[PDB]
Amino acid sequence: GPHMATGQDRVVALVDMDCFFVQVEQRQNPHLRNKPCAVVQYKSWKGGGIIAVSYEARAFGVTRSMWADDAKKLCPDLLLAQVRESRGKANLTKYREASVEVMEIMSRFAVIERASIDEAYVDLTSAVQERLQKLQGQPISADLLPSTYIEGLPQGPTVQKEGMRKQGLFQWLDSLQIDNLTSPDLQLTVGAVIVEEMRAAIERETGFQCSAGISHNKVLAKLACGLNKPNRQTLVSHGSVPQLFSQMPIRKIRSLGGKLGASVIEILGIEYMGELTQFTESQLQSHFGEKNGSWLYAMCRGIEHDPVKPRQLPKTIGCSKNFPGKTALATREQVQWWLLQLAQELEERLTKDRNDNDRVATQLVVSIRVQGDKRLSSLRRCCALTRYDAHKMSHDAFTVIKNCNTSGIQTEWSPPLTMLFLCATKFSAS
DNA sequence: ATTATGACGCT
DNA sequence: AGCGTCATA
Ligand SMILES: [Ca+2]
Ligand SMILES: [Mn+2]
Ligand SMILES: [Mn+2]
Repeated sequence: GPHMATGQDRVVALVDMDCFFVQVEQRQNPHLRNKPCAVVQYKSWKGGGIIAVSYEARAFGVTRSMWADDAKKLCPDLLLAQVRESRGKANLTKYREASVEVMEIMSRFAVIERASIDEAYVDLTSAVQERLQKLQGQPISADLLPSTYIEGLPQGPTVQKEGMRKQGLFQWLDSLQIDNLTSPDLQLTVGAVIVEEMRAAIERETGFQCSAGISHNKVLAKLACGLNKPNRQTLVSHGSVPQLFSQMPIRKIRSLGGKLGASVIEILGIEYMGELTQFTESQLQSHFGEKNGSWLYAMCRGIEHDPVKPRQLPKTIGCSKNFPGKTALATREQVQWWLLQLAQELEERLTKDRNDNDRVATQLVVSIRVQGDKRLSSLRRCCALTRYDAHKMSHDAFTVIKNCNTSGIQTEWSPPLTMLFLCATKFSAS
């Protein structure tokens, strides 16, 4: 009862850009705006691989991982933008730089955790406390929440989407106890006000639209964000969790989309997150381990303590290329030439990183895949990274992998290489 | 023949 | 350390 922790201590948001690489290309090229369009890498093989899709194109059934030739079968008027190619490979610099634009704006409001190229978590607990003091017990107007959905509302005793949104928001605001500076629901609401401001700032200063989730932890914030996309934000309260989770497939929760999630389903014979509540903590720990079990026991009740880490910059800088089917590398000079290409992009990114962010990478990680291996990586070896020089890094990379060549002939490489990967790690301040 | 990443857990 | 899992454009 009174000692039951409810995991309502924090206000956490997740902000995720809408169709991000597509918006970067649509900003650049006005002809692509408000059209079915997608972003593709490479072109020779089946028109290239789709990696981002506008909402207009999704309506035709176009998805990520689809070959553009196949996407065109669903959407004959689909417009395409190509990922840049440099040194023989896809180069994602434009999208990394656009990401920095957004992350720098978000950082003005609070400490952020960069979680991908297009999303960051925000711990708004302190910002909310500050804003609550400014508000002075004054009610929150619906006008301050013009793109916010309250999950689970409206309920109880109009037919268009925006109408429904306002109905739910009204019920929510009508219920709010604004006299209590410590009410979690009030704190979430003020959190949502700030995120409206954050999202307006991102759109004003970059042109990019985004969605967001506001809740008491990262998992719920992420889940909330996806509930009303694009260009909207969703508040998931603690109270909304039982109904929300009662029909929520387990795989939809972050970290449960893979083998662990499948094992939760199979071992326990359940389908929905809410069904987890009927197991003891020890029962869950017995099946899924101490850490996972405790996490599941709290998470199915809407509770999670994973902090928003203060980290705005990626921890590693990597360059990778696949060589599928017949393009697999079978000669030493092939292997060496491509290691050099990767190393040259890596040097360029590392040198920029050092100037921008006052740090230096100290370890070089080299990974390859061999033809036949089911695994994405076959072998991973590290060596020292002492100088930002591509010729040295590629020579060093070759040295640490050259023993994988089973071929009796030095000139030939066997089995052929279907992937190369260079990653700079272990940064130190500089 | 999705590809190019990037964080974190296990032993 | 090297490998595996899970994640996003
Ligand atoms: Ca996104
Ligand atoms: Mn994302
Ligand atoms: Mn996505």
